[PDB]
Amino acid sequence: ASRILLNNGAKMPILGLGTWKSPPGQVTEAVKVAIDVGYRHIDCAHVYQNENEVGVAIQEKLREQVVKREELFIVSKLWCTYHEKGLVKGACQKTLSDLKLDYLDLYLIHWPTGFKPGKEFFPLDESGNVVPSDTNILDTWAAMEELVDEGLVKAIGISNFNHLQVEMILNKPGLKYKPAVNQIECHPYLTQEKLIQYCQSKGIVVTAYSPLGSPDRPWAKPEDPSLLEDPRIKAIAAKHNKTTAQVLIRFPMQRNLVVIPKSVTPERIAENFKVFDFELSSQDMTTLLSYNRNWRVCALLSCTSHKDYPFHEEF
Ligand SMILES: NC(=O)c1ccc[n+]([C@@H]2O[C@H](COP(=O)([O-])OP(=O)(O)OC[C@H]3O[C@@H](n4cnc5c(N)ncnc54)[C@H](OP(=O)(O)O)[C@@H]3O)[C@@H](O)[C@H]2O)c1
Ligand SMILES: O=C(O)Cc1nn(Cc2nc3cc(C(F)(F)F)ccc3s2)c(=O)c2ccccc12
Repeated sequence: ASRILLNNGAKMPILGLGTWKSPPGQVTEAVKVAIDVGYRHIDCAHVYQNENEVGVAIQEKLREQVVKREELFIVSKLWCTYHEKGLVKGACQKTLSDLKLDYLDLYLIHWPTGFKPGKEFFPLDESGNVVPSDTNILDTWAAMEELVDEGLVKAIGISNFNHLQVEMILNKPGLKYKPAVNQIECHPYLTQEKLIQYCQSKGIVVTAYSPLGSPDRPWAKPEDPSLLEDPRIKAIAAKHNKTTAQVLIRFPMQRNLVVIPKSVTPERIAENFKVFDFELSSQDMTTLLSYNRNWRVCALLSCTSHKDYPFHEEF
């Protein structure tokens, strides 16, 4: 099955195209190719600095009548410098304008941490610590609920929230809409059993990011583990006559997760979509689960003293 039912009553394609690090001169053609070969979900963010160009592709394929808007599922995220209640509508409308859309299917709080508002995405003090904003997750959430009530977004969610932060929203005084999705890092080196079961127990759909371990992350180091080159995963791929990436994409799919691998390579964009015609065994699943090492691609040191930093917590 190609889509999962969200708690807002809408259906979300379980495979999406990621766009973090997709160069602006290549992401328009990447998104056009993806839509041509089947993708119907694009994961976006203002902080990726490429929403305009993603938007050009979406709008051309709509104008070409390759797809109807209702068949697309477009996701973006509120960046950390816009957590203030007074900045949230603007930030969403900048994304909508850039994407050439009149609504988003899902809008996420990108990170639980608010940063000082300004031009800078990562405002730092002279010692390199991120500068927080005094905003809290619950007031930001109410601001997200208003976007639903204005028709600018069909669903709201969170990203990089730990289980205590998820629980804080769920127990928020006067909560009007539950989060639909929690988008978190997840792959065989960061399997997240604990956080995923909590979220699913609550009817919150989990989207797995960096499912290939983000080989193009700009801070990669030689000693870091490498999913795509792990002989153990390679062997599972060979047994199935599939690529390693294809195993790494199908793995979250069978955990009832949405997965959003990124590429700007047309061959890989296509390859990455060809994951609905095979199955990993239970044993494969448990074997891949066993590779966990609590290894994170995304956990920037300069943010670790923020009050709301999500990754000190066990969950
Ligand atoms: N919510 C958040 O905080 C958050 C954080 C991180 C990521 N995300 C989202 O999740 C998406 C996916 O994560 P990611 O970008 O970190 O990394 P990823 O999808 O794990 O890996 C992307 C890398 O894999 C390469 N690649 C793609 N398909 C391949 C294939 N079939 N074979 C071999 N290599 C392949 C890509 O190369 P080419 O592009 O050169 O083909 C790129 O270098 C992001 O782009 C973003 O949309 C969200
Ligand atoms: O953001 C993306 O989608 C990809 C992403 N990840 N990271 C690593 C990060 N680690 C964080 C940790 C916190 C924290 F909440 F933990 F404080 C807050 C914010 C961040 S950004 C980046 O530094 C980044 C920079 C530009 C564009 C995208 C990203």
